[PDB]
Amino acid sequence: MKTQVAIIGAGPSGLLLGQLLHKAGIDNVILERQTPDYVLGRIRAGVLEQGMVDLLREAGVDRRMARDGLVHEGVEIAFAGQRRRIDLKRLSGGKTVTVYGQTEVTRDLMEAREACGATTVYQAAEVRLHDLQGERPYVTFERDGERLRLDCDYIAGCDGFHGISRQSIPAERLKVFERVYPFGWLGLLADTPPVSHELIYANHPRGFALCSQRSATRSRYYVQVPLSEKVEDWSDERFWTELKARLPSEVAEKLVTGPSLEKSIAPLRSFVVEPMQHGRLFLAGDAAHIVPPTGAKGLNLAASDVSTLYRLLLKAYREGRGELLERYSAICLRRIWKAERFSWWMTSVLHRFPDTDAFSQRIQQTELEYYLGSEAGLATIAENYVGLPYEEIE
Amino acid sequence: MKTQVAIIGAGPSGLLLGQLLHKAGIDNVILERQTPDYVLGRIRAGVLEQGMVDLLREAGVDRRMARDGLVHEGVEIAFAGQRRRIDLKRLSGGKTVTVYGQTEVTRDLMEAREACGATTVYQAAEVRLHDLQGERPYVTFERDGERLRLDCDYIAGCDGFHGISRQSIPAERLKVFERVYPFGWLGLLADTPPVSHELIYANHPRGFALCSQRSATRSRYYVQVPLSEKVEDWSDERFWTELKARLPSEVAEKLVTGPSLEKSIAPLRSFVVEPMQHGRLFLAGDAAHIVPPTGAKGLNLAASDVSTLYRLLLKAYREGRGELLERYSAICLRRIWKAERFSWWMTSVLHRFPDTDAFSQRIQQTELEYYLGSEAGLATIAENYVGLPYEEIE
Ligand SMILES: Cc1cc2nc3c(=O)[nH]c(=O)nc-3n(C[C@H](O)[C@H](O)[C@H](O)COP(=O)(O)OP(=O)(O)OC[C@H]3O[C@@H](n4cnc5c(N)ncnc54)[C@H](O)[C@@H]3O)c2cc1C
Ligand SMILES: Cc1cc2nc3c(=O)[nH]c(=O)nc-3n(C[C@H](O)[C@H](O)[C@H](O)COP(=O)(O)OP(=O)(O)OC[C@H]3O[C@@H](n4cnc5c(N)ncnc54)[C@H](O)[C@@H]3O)c2cc1C
Repeated sequence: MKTQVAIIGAGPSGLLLGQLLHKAGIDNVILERQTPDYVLGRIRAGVLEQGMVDLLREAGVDRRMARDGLVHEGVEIAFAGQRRRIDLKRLSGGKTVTVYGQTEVTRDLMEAREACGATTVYQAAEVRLHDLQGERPYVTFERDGERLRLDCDYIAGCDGFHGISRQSIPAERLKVFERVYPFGWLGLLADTPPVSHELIYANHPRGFALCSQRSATRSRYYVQVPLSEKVEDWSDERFWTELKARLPSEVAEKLVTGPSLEKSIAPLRSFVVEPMQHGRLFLAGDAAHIVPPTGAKGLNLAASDVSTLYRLLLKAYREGRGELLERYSAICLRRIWKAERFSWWMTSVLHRFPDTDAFSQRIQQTELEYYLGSEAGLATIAENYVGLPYEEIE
Repeated sequence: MKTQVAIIGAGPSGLLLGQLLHKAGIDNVILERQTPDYVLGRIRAGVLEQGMVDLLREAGVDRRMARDGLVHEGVEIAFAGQRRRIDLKRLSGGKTVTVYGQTEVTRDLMEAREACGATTVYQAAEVRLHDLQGERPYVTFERDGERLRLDCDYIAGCDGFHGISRQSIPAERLKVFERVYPFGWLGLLADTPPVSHELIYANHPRGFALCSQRSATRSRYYVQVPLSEKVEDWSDERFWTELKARLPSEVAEKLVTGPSLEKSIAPLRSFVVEPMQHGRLFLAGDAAHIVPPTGAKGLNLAASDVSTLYRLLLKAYREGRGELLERYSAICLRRIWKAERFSWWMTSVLHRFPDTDAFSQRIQQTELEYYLGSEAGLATIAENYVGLPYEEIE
């Protein structure tokens, strides 16, 4: 087989890139290790930045989102028995965020891809990348036992943190920056109405808690738990009891509980690689960087990498300006580092760290008191939360 | 002897409090361990907040300052070979800071006190505090061998970090928060013209550097040095060479060097005690808290403690409202913690820490890039730098 752009991975990144590309007349093939069902089983993200919402519209896949997505103009932060609302819309100069689950976005993209008839090979086993610096790179994979070869001009690694693409770049050409946090997030999805019309991030002495949502009748809650925890040790009831213990009394009082549709523990980590490309290979999304969940930046940074890669590829194909692709990493990294700083900051002010001295606890509290009580402080959170602007290019 | 308010310490705090008090008709006696000459030999502070400038005017000791003080509308931060100016005046809504040395302020207050004829006992040896919870506390000291007793209604501990007042409060009644930094500031005072009309804080790979001033012909420079350093190991020439290596080329190029008038190493530390009072004893200034030099908050927080203590004492004496004094600590601590957070933040983004991993260095750089490039970010620095408002009281 032959194509123009080979895409490794059919998660949000790969699908969004493939859709934008297909629409502009640039053929592309997506190779995915798993089955459609497996991919669709991942809950993950719930909050989308306006930039992501616009990219979905550009890809022509925004019908269901415009109908079912919930637009939020603010978020709350609870600490020391007090709730403080950050008016995102007012403080950011009018931007908002949209709550629409990653499962839904992924479903929307998959349906859109099927209808247009673009190529997607699921269960593509043992993908290998070859001749990354040649003028003609290629991908080999196994489909039901037979090893097939796919020739292409460029390869976009949209295979997530454990993908093959980042591993295919000579380790010496890469610089890695990583921080592992001593805790994880225990999440629970339930078919119960959310306790509030807006999200509530809570810093409590017992640990972090977050009240989120997926729709008017589906909620997503999270509690900070140490890394030693096994999800089998958390019955639905133990979780609700713990959640309630971490929320302000008036919030825990009106919480509608129910059986879990899904429960899982996500460990927190920060990770960035520089550069994000090697030869004809370009990394995007979780393949190039991981941000802790706090602040909802992961899927949102993937979207900007994608927006940037798509536009550079368009220039290369439509305008014969292939030299612009050398700028990919420089452009992406500027936004990646600022979002990493934001997620890192949010995580550090909202969670309870293990070996914390009295001075640090007081500074943590004061950070909250300052940023939440100052108009300039509220504005730094707000502009960061809605998402910093995308870089123009050229 | 008998007085109304006994003040331990004749540094800025004690003198300013005594002056405000004397002027309002509240007798007070100041006891100081050292000689006037010794106190006057301490260089220290150079930057004053507007609140401090106003307090000096209220105390009627602002003639020389209004004449010789330099008003600054901005400060610069240099990092990664780029200088960025923070327009304090524009970004804070019109406030500025005033550069007038602590030595001068102290000299102005001492002269003002002498002229009014208020009591000041220098070389008051081995001061001890007694009956702090009684209705009649007293202070004993030694003057040329004889142990004398001073009776008073209240005692204000303005004796700095190593003073006797904080040590006189039963250790169990106090909560201490402290952070010691793994570096100090090597400062050099010279009769040379400053390299710039505004201060320049510089983050450089070799360590922190700061270009300050005292007048049109007197400069004050600082460089970060490890705690193992002895000032005798730093010749004037070694210092200038090191300073120049840390500044942007265009700044080091026009630097006028010269012999040191004073050289010394100040170790960095954060320290706060809660509460700041015990019975008839009230702590103010360095006796109650220490902030690292970064941000110029030390002498400025002492001024607000003083402003607060003076006004509460006025209420107690003039209005017979002695119960209001129980609010001293609560009022002071609100401002102290926010200033501590600011000094801590400045210190952490401008200095080079010893065991720093790649992720942290990049976050440090990104913190600078974000706050210095965002209007909301610049505003958080600016409003903090000029000094947060004083709490009203009652
Ligand atoms: C608890 C949680 C909450 C989050 N909340 C938010 C939020 O609200 N907002 C937000 O912005 N972000 C959030 N994120 C982050 C977001 O979910 C991720 O950044 C997003 O999944 C990245 O998409 P991706 O396509 O880059 O990678 P992935 O979603 O991981 O998909 C990569 C795909 O590549 C496939 N693949 C892997 N290896 C191979 C291979 N060898 N060959 C072929 N295919 C392969 C995988 O099977 C997978 O389907 C959250 C994440 C978590 C865990
Ligand atoms: C390098 C440096 C730079 C700084 N830069 C700035 C700046 O630009 N702006 C700013 O806001 N702050 C700055 N500070 C902080 C500022 O100098 C201090 O906060 C200030 O000195 C506090 O004054 P004070 O009167 O509370 O205490 P001190 O100045 O320490 O005076 C306390 C007095 O009490 C006396 N005393 C001590 N023990 C006894 C006793 N047992 N009996 C009687 N008397 C006693 C002492 O001799 C001393 O005279 C800086 C400090 C340093 C070290």
